[PDB]
Amino acid sequence: GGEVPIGDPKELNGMEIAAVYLQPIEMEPRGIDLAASLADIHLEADIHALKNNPNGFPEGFWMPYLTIAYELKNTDTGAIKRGTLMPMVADDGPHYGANIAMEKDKKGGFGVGNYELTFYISNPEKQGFGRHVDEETGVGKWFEPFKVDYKFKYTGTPK
Amino acid sequence: GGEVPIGDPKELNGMEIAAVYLQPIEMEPRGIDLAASLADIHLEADIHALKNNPNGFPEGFWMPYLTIAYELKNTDTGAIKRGTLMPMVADDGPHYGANIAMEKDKKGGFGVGNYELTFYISNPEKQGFGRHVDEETGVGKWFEPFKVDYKFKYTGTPK
Ligand SMILES: [Cu+2]
Ligand SMILES: [Cu+2]
Repeated sequence: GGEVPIGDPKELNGMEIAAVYLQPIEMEPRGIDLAASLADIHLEADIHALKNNPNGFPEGFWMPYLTIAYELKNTDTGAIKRGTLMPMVADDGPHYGANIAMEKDKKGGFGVGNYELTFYISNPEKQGFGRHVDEETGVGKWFEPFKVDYKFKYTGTPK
Repeated sequence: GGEVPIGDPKELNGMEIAAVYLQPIEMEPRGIDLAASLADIHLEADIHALKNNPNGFPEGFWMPYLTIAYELKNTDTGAIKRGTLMPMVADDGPHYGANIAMEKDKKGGFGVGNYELTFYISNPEKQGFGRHVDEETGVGKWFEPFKVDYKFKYTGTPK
């Protein structure tokens, strides 16, 4: 393995939205995220433009400036935690991600088991990103905030 | 209208950096930039990854989360103005831009003539953008702040 897919990707609002996890990843700038040593997985959202995206993004481009909150629930134990993914880059391109404590989680209940993952996604305007709205070069309005849901079995840190 | 290219594009720091100007463009959300009614041009920086970008960006992808300031100098009159370009999207894709008063600027001296344009560019870390630095998927350091220079003749608002 190396990279473990979470559920099936969704296509909505002119974007493909997939979720994957890796082993914990050391990040810079130092302190921008939970330390790899204190985590068990690195959760990623992969979000790219589809064909005929309605907001001016060419097919395949990364969708930047999104706000992505997450909710991770172990449905066996009831354990719930929430956070936000941050924009970042790996050698294979930009994405949104976060290091997450699972077995290391202090309240516990985030071990091996069945999970529900929710991403809550809001458009780039929230982060100061503009749209041309003239007749010749303008683009359509952005989507309203929305959620996408996945189910997956967590088997431990990929190795 | 139509786009007027400014000088020659430059290749540095994993990126191609080009400049163009168009007619003023109304921007949304309203108030995010100078009103089209008060400008003479809309200045764009078009910045995309080169091959083998050292920070992991695929060739041709837009370079996001950059901090970009401009300085425009009329070399005939000596007038200098400065400002920031903001991230935004048009029908052809994401870019950095700003509506700019030229003939309309009440200070005067920003009329038709010979100009030098400088972009001052700082890396995404300054805006909270992260990088993987693990052995498997990690990428190298970002560039230090830099400038790029162009010379062009401003012929008036594009027609
Ligand atoms: Cu990541
Ligand atoms: Cu623009």
